[PDB]
Amino acid sequence: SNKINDALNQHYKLNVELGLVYAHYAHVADDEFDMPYLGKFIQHLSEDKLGVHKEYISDYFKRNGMKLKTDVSVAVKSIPSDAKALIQEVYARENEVRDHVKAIAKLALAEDDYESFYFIQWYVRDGLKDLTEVDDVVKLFNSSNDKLIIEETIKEMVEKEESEHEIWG
Amino acid sequence: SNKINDALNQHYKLNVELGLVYAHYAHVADDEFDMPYLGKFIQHLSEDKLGVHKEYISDYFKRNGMKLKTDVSVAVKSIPSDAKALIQEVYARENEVRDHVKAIAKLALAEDDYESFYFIQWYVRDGLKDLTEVDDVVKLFNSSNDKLIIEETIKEMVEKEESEHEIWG
Amino acid sequence: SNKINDALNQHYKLNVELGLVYAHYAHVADDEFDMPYLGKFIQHLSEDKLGVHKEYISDYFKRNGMKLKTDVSVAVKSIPSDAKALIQEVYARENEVRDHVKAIAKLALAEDDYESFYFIQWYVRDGLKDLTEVDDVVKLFNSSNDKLIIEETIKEMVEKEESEHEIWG
Amino acid sequence: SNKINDALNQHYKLNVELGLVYAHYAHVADDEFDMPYLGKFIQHLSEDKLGVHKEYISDYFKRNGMKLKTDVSVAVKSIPSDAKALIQEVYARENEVRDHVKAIAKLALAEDDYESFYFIQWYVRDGLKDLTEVDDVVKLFNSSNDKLIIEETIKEMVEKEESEHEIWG
Amino acid sequence: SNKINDALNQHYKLNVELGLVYAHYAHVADDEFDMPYLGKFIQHLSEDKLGVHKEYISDYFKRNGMKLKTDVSVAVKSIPSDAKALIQEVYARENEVRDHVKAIAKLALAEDDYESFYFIQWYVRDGLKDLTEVDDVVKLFNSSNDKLIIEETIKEMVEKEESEHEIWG
Amino acid sequence: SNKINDALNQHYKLNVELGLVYAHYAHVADDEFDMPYLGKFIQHLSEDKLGVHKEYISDYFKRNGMKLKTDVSVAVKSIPSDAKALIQEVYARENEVRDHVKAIAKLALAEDDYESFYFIQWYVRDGLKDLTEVDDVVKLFNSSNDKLIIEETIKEMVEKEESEHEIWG
Ligand SMILES: [Cl-]
Ligand SMILES: [Cl-]
Ligand SMILES: [Cl-]
Ligand SMILES: [Cl-]
Ligand SMILES: [Cl-]
Ligand SMILES: [Cl-]
Ligand SMILES: [Cl-]
Ligand SMILES: [Cl-]
Ligand SMILES: [Cl-]
Ligand SMILES: [Cl-]
Ligand SMILES: [Cl-]
Ligand SMILES: [Cl-]
Ligand SMILES: [Cl-]
Ligand SMILES: [Cl-]
Ligand SMILES: [Cl-]
Ligand SMILES: [Cl-]
Ligand SMILES: [Cl-]
Ligand SMILES: [Cl-]
Ligand SMILES: [Cl-]
Ligand SMILES: [Cl-]
Ligand SMILES: [Cl-]
Ligand SMILES: [Cl-]
Ligand SMILES: [Cl-]
Ligand SMILES: [Cl-]
Ligand SMILES: [Cl-]
Ligand SMILES: [Cl-]
Ligand SMILES: [Cl-]
Ligand SMILES: [Cl-]
Ligand SMILES: [Cl-]
Ligand SMILES: [Cl-]
Ligand SMILES: [Fe+3]
Ligand SMILES: [Fe+3]
Ligand SMILES: [Fe+3]
Ligand SMILES: [Fe+3]
Ligand SMILES: [Fe+3]
Ligand SMILES: [Fe+3]
Ligand SMILES: [Fe+3]
Ligand SMILES: [Fe+3]
Ligand SMILES: [Fe+3]
Ligand SMILES: [Fe+3]
Ligand SMILES: [Fe+3]
Ligand SMILES: [Fe+3]
Ligand SMILES: [Fe+3]
Ligand SMILES: [Fe+3]
Ligand SMILES: [Fe+3]
Ligand SMILES: [Fe+3]
Ligand SMILES: [Fe+3]
Ligand SMILES: [Fe+3]
Ligand SMILES: [Fe+3]
Ligand SMILES: [Fe+3]
Ligand SMILES: [Fe+3]
Ligand SMILES: [Fe+3]
Ligand SMILES: [Fe+3]
Ligand SMILES: [Fe+3]
Ligand SMILES: [Fe+3]
Ligand SMILES: [Fe+3]
Ligand SMILES: [Fe+3]
Ligand SMILES: [Fe+3]
Ligand SMILES: [Fe+3]
Ligand SMILES: [Fe+3]
Ligand SMILES: [Fe+3]
Ligand SMILES: [Fe+3]
Ligand SMILES: [Fe+3]
Ligand SMILES: [Fe+3]
Ligand SMILES: [Fe+3]
Ligand SMILES: [Fe+3]
Ligand SMILES: [Mg+2]
Ligand SMILES: [Mg+2]
Ligand SMILES: [Mg+2]
Ligand SMILES: [Mg+2]
Ligand SMILES: [Mg+2]
Ligand SMILES: [Mg+2]
Repeated sequence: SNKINDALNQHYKLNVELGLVYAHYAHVADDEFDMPYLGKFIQHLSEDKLGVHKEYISDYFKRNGMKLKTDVSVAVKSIPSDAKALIQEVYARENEVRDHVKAIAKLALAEDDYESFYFIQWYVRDGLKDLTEVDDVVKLFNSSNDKLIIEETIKEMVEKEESEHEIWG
Repeated sequence: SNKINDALNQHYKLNVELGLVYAHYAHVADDEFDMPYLGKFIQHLSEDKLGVHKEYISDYFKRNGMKLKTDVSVAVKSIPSDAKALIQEVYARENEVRDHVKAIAKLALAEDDYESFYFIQWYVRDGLKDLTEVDDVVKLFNSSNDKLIIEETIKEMVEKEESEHEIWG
Repeated sequence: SNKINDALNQHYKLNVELGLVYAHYAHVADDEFDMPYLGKFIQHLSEDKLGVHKEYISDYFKRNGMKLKTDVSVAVKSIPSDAKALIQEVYARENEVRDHVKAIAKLALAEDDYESFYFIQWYVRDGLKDLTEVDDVVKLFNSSNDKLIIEETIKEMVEKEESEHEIWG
Repeated sequence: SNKINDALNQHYKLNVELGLVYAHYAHVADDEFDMPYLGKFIQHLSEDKLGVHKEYISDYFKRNGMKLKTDVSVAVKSIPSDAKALIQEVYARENEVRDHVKAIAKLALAEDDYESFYFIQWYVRDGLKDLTEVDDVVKLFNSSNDKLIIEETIKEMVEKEESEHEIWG
Repeated sequence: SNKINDALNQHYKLNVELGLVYAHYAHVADDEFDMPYLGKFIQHLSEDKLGVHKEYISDYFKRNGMKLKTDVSVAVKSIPSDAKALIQEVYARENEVRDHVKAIAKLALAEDDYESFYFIQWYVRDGLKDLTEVDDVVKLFNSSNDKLIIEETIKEMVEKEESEHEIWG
Repeated sequence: SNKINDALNQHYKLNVELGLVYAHYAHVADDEFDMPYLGKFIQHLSEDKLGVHKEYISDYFKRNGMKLKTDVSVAVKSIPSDAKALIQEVYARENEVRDHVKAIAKLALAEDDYESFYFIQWYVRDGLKDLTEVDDVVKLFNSSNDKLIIEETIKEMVEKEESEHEIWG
């Protein structure tokens, strides 16, 4: 499917640009908001988008004959005003990821592309996983007014040896 | 120095875009040229550019008050015709990296920015290191006409537990 | 160079007197401000100034024929009003350290004293390292109003098995 | 007792200035007299004066409400002519330490300050310990005319895993 | 830079010829002056000059396109009269090494050859290291008139598991 | 024997100059012929000539009263045209080594210098050993036209834990 090749190239592009924006947001979290642990959490998110998220698509393309396209433009011209808004912006991006992944799964079924529907199940699962982790961080800013209390809870999230849920892990 | 902040933001941008181009080149090396080990070598190069190469600058900026800028545009519209030309293109990019790094070191001395001159020594050293590794791969294509013989030599380069030279490591 | 011998004797004197002031500030942090961990952080800073910071210069002088001078006068006649101001005063001293080190590196190049320029690279690097650690402590007082929350974060900074950055470590 | 607070602040000052003079003497022992082991012995003495000797007083002050004062002036304007005289000068300083400590113990009893008399017992003991170690080094210069023979004996003193006397250790 | 290529080929030649002279001096130290440990110390110096000192330049040349030249002439026609003069001659050669290295660092900056300035920092550091070790041996001959006492001290220097100084190591 | 002293000083000179030429040839093998493993094989040969080959003679001279002479002149003005010719030139030098060693053994018997005949047996044995290793490398260039196939076989020769023949080892 050229439709599937296109939607998956779009998703590759979305994960690259997300990764670069999060790298910037990670820098701002520490450097401007004095929240280094919030920065590491977002930095880890950035390396996931620029890592397996994009690399699994290129690996898939090499298996099935689809064409990879690298066409990337992103610029960070405005920054959220504080840390809560920063992680709220992260949340909004991840929510849009779940929607685009939903379109790809729907399209693979429309095309009877059962290899692509299999492949996208990983991204269906991770769409909810990543959103859960970010939402666990959003809740902190409404559970405490002390930025060092929040930082301590993020520290444990980031340093947790993360044992993986039977379904969503 | 705003000059130094600018040159270093330029270098951050160069390492991001290099990283993305190499990720594409890595895919093409395996998928089009049937050279998976050439792909892993270039993939490792890609993750270095998108990893410590960019992250050390953002770390530096957070230490010294310089501003980070994320403004990235790159698109891979043409691909080299064969594997030799691919790694020759990689070589040319790395050679231009050494020139830009040279300008930054010269500028830091002009500015009496001895912290920036210290910081850039890492990139002066890695400029020659990375170029050496790529040149060791370029030489292979003129030492053999058998693409599987070359692949075997790249395999050992990539899988080498790389012990680091006292000066250039 | 007598210029270099003089600037380095000045720096030796600055590190001695800094060390003694920080020893006093460490005492005041616990004894007056009830922040024992802030005290240990500043005490560790004090022992670095009176330790390798001064001892590396005397070691250098013994290698190259320069004369060591011990001429030290310092008295702590006024104390900052609270803990935030205390660590802000520490910060200001460290910022002045970076400036004096910059003058020495500039002077060594002016003199073509490449041994002294090599020697001072350590102090160029540590100038930014020490300032980073102190600034990580300054930020705490504006991230929380609870002095025991701050103390807990300083406790982890001090007790961290500090793995050292590839460039600034 | 303000008398005790004063005498102990005086002793703090004496240990700081002693420490700095010994650091200079350690440098001169190696650099001028070619006796690096004599230097390490004196350097170790210097770090004891600037270490537990001063830090125990500041720790005591924080426990009992006494005020710490940092008022330090010392300059090394003349150097002994040879190594024997150097360690003889060290000896004379340590002998004066024992006298000042004796005055403090006598004063604490006069004041019925039994906490201060307890505290000073450490310094009564170390006064004789330190003097013994220095005197063991003074004797060497009258037991041999060969500076390398002396250096070898000091080397073992410094490198001895020093097991501590039941009373004076 | 052809200037840099030339100065570095000159330095390669200097290290080769130094190495061969020290090999002769090592032989004379044992065979004529009955100082086998002085011989091993000088022999170790010889193998450093003919080892990493020359090999790092050839390694550098292979990285950057500079030409290696092997043009070597040296003959040992006169021998110092005794051991003190022998190690004094060694000292004089090492002092001239520091001067030639200084010229190369100055030249690399003049040329904006920041790779060559990086490369030469190793030789700036080792220039002072090697001179320190030799000077520690020169001092022995003026600290004792007994050639076996001196030999014992050199023995420990040579057999020392040499832990390396943070700056000069 | 002055004859033996002379022939052995000649051999010392031959091993020094051979060592320096091989160091150059090792550089050229990698840098010009893209054969780094050929370079390491020749580099190892170079360090043997400048190592035990010369050092055993100086050790012998110190035992028996013979005079050591260091008189060395060598310059590499022409380089072989390709790798095969390079290792063929190495072979020719080693073959001449066997002839000079033969003259020394013959001379020691003529002189009834049975200590020198004993000493030279090592060099009689190593003369054939070294020639065998080099000849095993010469044969490769006539067994394959692929320079990377040859390099792989040299790699194993160099990395072989070389267990030593009962006679020639
Ligand atoms: Cl834009
Ligand atoms: Cl934006
Ligand atoms: Cl904030
Ligand atoms: Cl659809
Ligand atoms: Cl899955
Ligand atoms: Cl475009
Ligand atoms: Cl393109
Ligand atoms: Cl191809
Ligand atoms: Cl410039
Ligand atoms: Cl580095
Ligand atoms: Cl005053
Ligand atoms: Cl003050
Ligand atoms: Cl406070
Ligand atoms: Cl200046
Ligand atoms: Cl450093
Ligand atoms: Cl004065
Ligand atoms: Cl004085
Ligand atoms: Cl003396
Ligand atoms: Cl009294
Ligand atoms: Cl006690
Ligand atoms: Cl001559
Ligand atoms: Cl001569
Ligand atoms: Cl002698
Ligand atoms: Cl110049
Ligand atoms: Cl170094
Ligand atoms: Cl010639
Ligand atoms: Cl020739
Ligand atoms: Cl060839
Ligand atoms: Cl004969
Ligand atoms: Cl044998
Ligand atoms: Fe397609
Ligand atoms: Fe970051
Ligand atoms: Fe994760
Ligand atoms: Fe394809
Ligand atoms: Fe808000
Ligand atoms: Fe994920
Ligand atoms: Fe700026
Ligand atoms: Fe890939
Ligand atoms: Fe790498
Ligand atoms: Fe900033
Ligand atoms: Fe081609
Ligand atoms: Fe790199
Ligand atoms: Fe001076
Ligand atoms: Fe304290
Ligand atoms: Fe520290
Ligand atoms: Fe001096
Ligand atoms: Fe305040
Ligand atoms: Fe420090
Ligand atoms: Fe009081
Ligand atoms: Fe010292
Ligand atoms: Fe002690
Ligand atoms: Fe108090
Ligand atoms: Fe005297
Ligand atoms: Fe003591
Ligand atoms: Fe050249
Ligand atoms: Fe020898
Ligand atoms: Fe050494
Ligand atoms: Fe070349
Ligand atoms: Fe003499
Ligand atoms: Fe060295
Ligand atoms: Fe003879
Ligand atoms: Fe080499
Ligand atoms: Fe061998
Ligand atoms: Fe002799
Ligand atoms: Fe040929
Ligand atoms: Fe051999
Ligand atoms: Mg259907
Ligand atoms: Mg200038
Ligand atoms: Mg100048
Ligand atoms: Mg009474
Ligand atoms: Mg200039
Ligand atoms: Mg006969």
